[PDB]
Amino acid sequence: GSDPVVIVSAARTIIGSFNGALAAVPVQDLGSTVIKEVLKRATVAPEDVSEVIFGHVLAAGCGQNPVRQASVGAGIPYSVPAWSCQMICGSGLKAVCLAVQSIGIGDSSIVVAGGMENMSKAPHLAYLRTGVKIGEMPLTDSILCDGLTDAFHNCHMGITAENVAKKWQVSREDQDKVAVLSQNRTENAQKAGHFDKEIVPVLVSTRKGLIEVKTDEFPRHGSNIEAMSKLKPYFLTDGTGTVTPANASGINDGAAAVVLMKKSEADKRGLTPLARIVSWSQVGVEPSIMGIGPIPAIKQAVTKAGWSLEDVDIFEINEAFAAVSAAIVKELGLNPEKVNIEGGAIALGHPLGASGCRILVTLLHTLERMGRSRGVAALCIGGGMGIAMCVQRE
Amino acid sequence: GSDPVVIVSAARTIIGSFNGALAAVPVQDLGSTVIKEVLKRATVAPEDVSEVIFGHVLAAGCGQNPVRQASVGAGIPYSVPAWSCQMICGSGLKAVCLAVQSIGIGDSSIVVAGGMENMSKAPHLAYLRTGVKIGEMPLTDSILCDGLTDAFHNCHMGITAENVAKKWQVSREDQDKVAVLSQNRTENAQKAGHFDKEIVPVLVSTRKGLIEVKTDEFPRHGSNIEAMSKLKPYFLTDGTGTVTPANASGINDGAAAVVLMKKSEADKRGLTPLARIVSWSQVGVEPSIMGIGPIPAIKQAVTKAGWSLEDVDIFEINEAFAAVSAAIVKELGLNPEKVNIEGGAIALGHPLGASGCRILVTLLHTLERMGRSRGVAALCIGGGMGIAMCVQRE
Amino acid sequence: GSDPVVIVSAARTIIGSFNGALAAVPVQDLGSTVIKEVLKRATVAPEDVSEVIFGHVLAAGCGQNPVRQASVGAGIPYSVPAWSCQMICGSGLKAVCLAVQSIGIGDSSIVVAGGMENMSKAPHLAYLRTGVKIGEMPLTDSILCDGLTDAFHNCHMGITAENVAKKWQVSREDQDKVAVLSQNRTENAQKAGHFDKEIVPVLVSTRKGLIEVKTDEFPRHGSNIEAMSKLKPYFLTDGTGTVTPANASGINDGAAAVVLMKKSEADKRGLTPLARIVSWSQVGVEPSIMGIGPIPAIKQAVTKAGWSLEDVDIFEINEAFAAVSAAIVKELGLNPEKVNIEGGAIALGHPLGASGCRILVTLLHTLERMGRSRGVAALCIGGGMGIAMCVQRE
Amino acid sequence: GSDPVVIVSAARTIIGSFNGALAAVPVQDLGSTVIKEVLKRATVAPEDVSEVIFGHVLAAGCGQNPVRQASVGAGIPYSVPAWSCQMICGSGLKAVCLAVQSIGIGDSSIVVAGGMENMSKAPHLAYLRTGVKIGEMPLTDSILCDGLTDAFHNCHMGITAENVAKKWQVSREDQDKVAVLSQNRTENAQKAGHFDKEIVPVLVSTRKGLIEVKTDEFPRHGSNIEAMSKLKPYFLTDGTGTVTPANASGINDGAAAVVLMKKSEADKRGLTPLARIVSWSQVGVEPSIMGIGPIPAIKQAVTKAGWSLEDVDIFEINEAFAAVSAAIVKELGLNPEKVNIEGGAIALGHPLGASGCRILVTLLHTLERMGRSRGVAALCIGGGMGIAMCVQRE
Ligand SMILES: CC(C)(COP(=O)(O)OP(=O)(O)OC[C@H]1O[C@@H](n2cnc3c(N)ncnc32)[C@H](O)[C@@H]1OP(=O)(O)O)[C@@H](O)C(=O)NCCC(=O)NCCS
Ligand SMILES: CC(C)(COP(=O)(O)OP(=O)(O)OC[C@H]1O[C@@H](n2cnc3c(N)ncnc32)[C@H](O)[C@@H]1OP(=O)(O)O)[C@@H](O)C(=O)NCCC(=O)NCCS
Ligand SMILES: CC(C)(COP(=O)(O)OP(=O)(O)OC[C@H]1O[C@@H](n2cnc3c(N)ncnc32)[C@H](O)[C@@H]1OP(=O)(O)O)[C@@H](O)C(=O)NCCC(=O)NCCS
Ligand SMILES: CC(C)(COP(=O)(O)OP(=O)(O)OC[C@H]1O[C@@H](n2cnc3c(N)ncnc32)[C@H](O)[C@@H]1OP(=O)(O)O)[C@@H](O)C(=O)NCCC(=O)NCCS
Repeated sequence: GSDPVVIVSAARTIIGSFNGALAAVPVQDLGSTVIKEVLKRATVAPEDVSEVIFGHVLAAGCGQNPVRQASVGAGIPYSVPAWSCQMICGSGLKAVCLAVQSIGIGDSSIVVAGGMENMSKAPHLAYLRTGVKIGEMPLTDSILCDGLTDAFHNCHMGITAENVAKKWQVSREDQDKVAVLSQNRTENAQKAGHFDKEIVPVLVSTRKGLIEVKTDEFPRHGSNIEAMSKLKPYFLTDGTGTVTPANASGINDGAAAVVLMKKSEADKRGLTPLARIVSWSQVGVEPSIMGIGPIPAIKQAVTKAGWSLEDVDIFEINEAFAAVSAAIVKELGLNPEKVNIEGGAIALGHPLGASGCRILVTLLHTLERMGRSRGVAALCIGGGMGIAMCVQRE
Repeated sequence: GSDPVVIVSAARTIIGSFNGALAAVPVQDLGSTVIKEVLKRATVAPEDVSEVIFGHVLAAGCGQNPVRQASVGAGIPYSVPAWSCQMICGSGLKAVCLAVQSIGIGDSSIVVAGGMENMSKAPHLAYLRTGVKIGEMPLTDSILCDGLTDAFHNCHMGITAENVAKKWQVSREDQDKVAVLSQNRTENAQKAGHFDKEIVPVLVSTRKGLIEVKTDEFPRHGSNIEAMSKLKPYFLTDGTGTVTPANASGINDGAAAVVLMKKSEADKRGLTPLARIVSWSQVGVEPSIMGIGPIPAIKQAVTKAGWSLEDVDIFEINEAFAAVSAAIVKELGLNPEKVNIEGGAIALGHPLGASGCRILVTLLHTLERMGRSRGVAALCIGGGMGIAMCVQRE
Repeated sequence: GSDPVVIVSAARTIIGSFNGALAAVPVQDLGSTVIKEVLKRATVAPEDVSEVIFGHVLAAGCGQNPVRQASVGAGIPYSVPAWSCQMICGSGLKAVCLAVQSIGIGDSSIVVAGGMENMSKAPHLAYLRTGVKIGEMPLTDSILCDGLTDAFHNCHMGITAENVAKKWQVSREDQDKVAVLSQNRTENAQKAGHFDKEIVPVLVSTRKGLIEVKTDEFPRHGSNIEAMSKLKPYFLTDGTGTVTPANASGINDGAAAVVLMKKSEADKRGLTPLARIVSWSQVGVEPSIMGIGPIPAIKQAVTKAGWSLEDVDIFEINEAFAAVSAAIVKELGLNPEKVNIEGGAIALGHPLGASGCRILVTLLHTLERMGRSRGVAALCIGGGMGIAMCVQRE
Repeated sequence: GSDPVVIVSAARTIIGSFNGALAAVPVQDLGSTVIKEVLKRATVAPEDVSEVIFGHVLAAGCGQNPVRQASVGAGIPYSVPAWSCQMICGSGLKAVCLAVQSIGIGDSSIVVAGGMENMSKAPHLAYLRTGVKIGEMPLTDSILCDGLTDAFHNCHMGITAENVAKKWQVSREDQDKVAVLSQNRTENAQKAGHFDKEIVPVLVSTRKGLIEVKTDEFPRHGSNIEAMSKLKPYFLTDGTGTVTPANASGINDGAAAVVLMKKSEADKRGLTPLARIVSWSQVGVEPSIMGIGPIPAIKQAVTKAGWSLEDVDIFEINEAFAAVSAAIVKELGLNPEKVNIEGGAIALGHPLGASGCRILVTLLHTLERMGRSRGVAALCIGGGMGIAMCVQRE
């Protein structure tokens, strides 16, 4: 307001498949890759960064404060504080919102915010300190334990998606249609080169030598409803299920970042931003239907912006599950041709801590490419939250 | 400033010994205990909380977003967002600073901030997804991997303490003197009932039934230099070492929380706060000497407050290691009778994510009890950071 | 027959409680202790041993061929072959029977046979070579998996004991009476010094220095039916159960050995044996009632010896469970004052691979002490086998 | 002698590659496959078996007495005892020798002996009962710990092979020549159908349905010295090494069995045996050079038979390593055209507990096919043993 926070640069790694192209890359190196790149793009020297704030969910085995490792590994000096936030799938967007606060209140001048996740490298967990006299002990999967199981109902996120499918009357067929659309949109965007600008290559050391990875790995080209219709429901297997691996997001690896500063600071520095941040919201809802978090979050953020829903040109609403995506669109009455137009996480994947920033990166570049003005990024969050941000092209 | 953020209530659990009195209590239940209690103390209804922000470091195996579990378990409704921050040992104080920002900028009205850690429940970690054809695989200790090993130099925090002992010329004898002083101060504070007000009991289900735990477990009463002088250095064993288990903080379990709002909101509600928050700082330093983080952090925060160091009545500077505590005091020229006067983490323990809020809780209650005005809380942070806050009794 | 196999010396370690006095002693060192000792007792030089044959059940993590480690560690030269047999609880007696065959057929002149088990050191097991994409994996307890669970019915040995209790009509009260009797007999034998001769001390390296362990650890002195009557059934918990920890054998650590040669060789060497081996048997029965294996085994061995059951002066029948012990006695019509007169495994413990030789050692020394002539040793075996041996004092 | 023990039938599974074609088949099912088949081949009813004796080394996680599981799973009644022997790589031949003793002394009439191993299914091991306060714990590979590491020198079997290569002056080039010869011989034998008779197919349940596996998986067709010459030494990496994966046996899965009875019993039953057993030996040597065990074992067995080495038509000497094979041949002065003429374990693989019987099976069928008379089977054994058997075609 008058001197709003603006986003000057925005980049992401490709999103790797589970146990795929980025699996050997430590999360902090994904982070360093995007941090160094957005600073390069913005022509901001690393010593001028006030702080680094990253979302990161599955941090077991990553060492002490992996965000600080990422910062230093990007060339940011030890003098610059760096820290993480966790708000499950909202984390990478929450990082951006935190930067908005720190800049807006006058504590920070330039913030690199983002998110990062290497789910392939998430470990299994054993509790060994008591010592089991006699009997089996579990090696628990941290992805399931800490990432994907609701704490209140002890059910997978996909069961919450089934809850939303039932309550919002999103059929199996509806879900597969949304999934095929997401796949086809991503394939089209890829062929057209729409992600070239946002992607920064990742260097991977291989037996055959160092290679660059610069194409998203998760999309299933030639996706079709006939093939999707044949799959069995994965999460709910009692004959009433609807969610399958083809209409759900994946488990994936990736990172994304943005450079933020006040408009006045961008002006001082001769930088034209991608967009100004208009508003943001965080909300709470019931855990059993966490997927609908974006409904109140978007409504609140749009209201705070002084907008109507019709004023929004482009939405990125994270595609946790087709059932959930469809419910949000249906309830809000959104035009599908304005929502996830480059495809979403069904096709692209969902590295938990990264996605909230990844979708913002894609949004900003879509607004830019299409010469549209107003955008919204929003995500649901396990345990019953939502987060949303309104941006306007500058 | 004019309408500053104020702290209305401040409470903590006891600090449990490693594999001790709180070992069976999930971290989120420690969190719920303090959250519910500070709201009770402040006479603030849980539905009036804007958000909950907690520090938490070792989150493996704790389930989806343990801070949200803690919030809901305290009686805060699902409508209230709850999330975590990680900045290693600074996390619990960072949570408070984040609340200052959210309130100060106008996003939140009332925040419950704090920190929590159950180190006893930290798991061991195994990477199982590739699958080892042939050979040994480690079960890595998450406390060592993620909590206590510097990422840049692959050394324990205690080696960084040895680095500081050498550079700031803090002898073995100096360190044991500081440690005995800390022990004796805590024992005196305990006997005098100085922690009664701040402590909230924890309920623990036992075979013999439910019991309340309301005394700190870690202090070693009757500590003396003769006994401490006999121990061997633990971290550096080549004959030049100085840090032992008796002059280092412990591995421990606990939680702490505070209720924050604007002065105007406290006034509206007829609440007299414990203190107003004057300033805070976060800084970066070299990882090899991370222990000295508080030197620049305190200097910056005190300067921001418009104070001189002599104006500060009481300091809580987390006692990660006696070597580090002594170095900070020596460099800054502080009066030991103004620093950690109820004892510190050598005696009381150091649950990573909780300590930054725990020391603030103890500080506020010391200012209150002694009728003193100005306080500073500060911590070092692994990877080379410092964080500090200035408060003034209201 | 004419030139029978004879046993010249017989010794055992104490039996350690689970995670108790012998828990830090590798199984092969228990073996070495008894092997070296029976050779000393027999005045047979280690280079004169033909081969070493030991029972051993739970060999995971013990290294390559632990019996060879035990042999060499006892001072037997590398020129002497050493190997193991596994027949679950029968293993230590089977080793002796194998020695009878090798000597009797003329392949070996002098054999050290025995059994050994360190159950405390049995590891947990994880299958890691495929690599689990996503999901929990068990750390399986090798004692349960490989030692104590029937392969055919996937039930604990204690469920087979319940099967026998039901079919042979051995009540809870009957079982506790047998258990108290076993405890009291062992306590009496201990007080009277009856085990002094057979026991060889084990050296254990301790922080406080090296100590000798020379008392059995498992007995519960002052055992009584009032206390036993209060315990709940452990294995079968649906209200029809009868087997509890107080009327079942333990999980334990120990080793035992014997030196065998032909009578003519003992005569040549001027050695008076403890006894001659008269006969032995191995049999199969239904796995669900494996505990009754000794009924056919004893009958067959006694028949092979040309004896009647009344001719047998002393029986050692391993006390896997009181239910099983009682069933054998009842079916065969044995005099309880001739069966397990020094107590049995309820009081003394049951290191799987050792027990078959341990009971033989105790039998031989009881015959000797009491100046009685004919003895039988017998055990049940998981999966439905029995093994028995008839001996006669020489 | 006069009424010798004879072998009536002899069969084996294919040998599967590590984590290959048999990896999903429990070891006991491999055992059942061969046991049922040799009884079928011999036209001996399962109820007429006296006992079953199998070699088996890596038994962790296989359940209670896997040999009894194999026996029952083959259709042998519960009345028939079944048990295992362990003498590392000698185990499967030791089982046969034990059967010779039991039959020869008159205890058993018909024995099914053999060996079995599923190395793919060998677990990793963790010691969890004490409980590690703080620090890493290993998941130890049972194959390395229990199978392949010498207990006396803490070195791999391949280091013992390097010891033998040095002492017996077997160069890298010598070793690769032996390895190529083994590969080529096996490839020739395969093409010619020489293993068709001995192999019994294994049924494997697959997603695509049940399939039969009937070809050995490990051979490397088209093996050549140019390719082998390029590989680096695997075990000894200081520049003096010679043993590589191409001149060493593999880690593998398989089982083998034989049916034994007296000649008089075969005559009674109208069965023509494959061969009579003439003699056998077991010996001990130094662990550092365990590979040379067969030298004294073969010499002793041949002497016991009343033979000269020139009288032996065909040798199977297990190819643990080319270095070791070559040393034995060189020292004994054997004709290579009489040794391992169908190839050996370099090409075929080495399932530890199975190999001692597997080579006997192959030997018997080679004698039969070629119409030759006298054979020797021999193996080295970790920890410094050797075992050998002389057979003569009947
Ligand atoms: C569902 C999940 C476990 C993946 O399961 P998986 O068994 O590895 O799934 P795969 O990728 O192997 O796919 C399974 C099948 O679906 C098929 N499939 C997936 N996408 C398809 C597509 N677009 N078209 C056709 N078939 C497809 C695969 O080909 C495979 O078929 P197959 O069995 O014949 O080989 C994982 O993606 C998941 O948990 N997603 C949700 C993550 C989550 O909850 N995030 C938080 C959101 S709040
Ligand atoms: C050092 C550490 C590993 C504990 O080690 P430990 O071996 O469990 O230490 P213990 O509590 O068993 O104490 C070890 C010995 O010191 C003795 N000791 C400890 N405190 C003592 C005291 N005040 N007076 C006398 N002796 C004391 C104990 O009695 C014990 O003696 P013992 O060997 O005779 O039994 C752990 O406390 C630690 O790592 N602390 C640092 C945590 C950290 O780095 N936090 C982050 C900071 S940046
Ligand atoms: C049963 C078993 C699991 C031990 O269980 P556990 O829970 O460790 O048993 P404990 O030794 O702790 O004893 C449990 C209780 O019984 C009590 N108890 C045991 N022996 C007793 C005795 N003689 N008098 C009174 N109480 C006794 C203990 O005091 C303990 O009481 P508590 O709960 O108040 O502390 C184990 O001994 C076992 O599995 N045995 C069978 C082994 C086997 O099957 N071998 C193969 C045979 S075929
Ligand atoms: C050596 C051992 C660890 C296998 O190691 P590994 O790394 O899995 O070996 P691989 O089968 O992957 O072969 C390694 C390389 O050798 C090559 N190689 C193996 N056999 C070859 C052949 N006949 N011709 C050409 N190359 C060959 C493989 O192609 C592979 O080449 P690559 O690196 O380019 O892919 C294992 O076989 C072993 O330990 N053997 C000994 C077992 C033992 O000691 N038994 C007890 C005896 S006392």
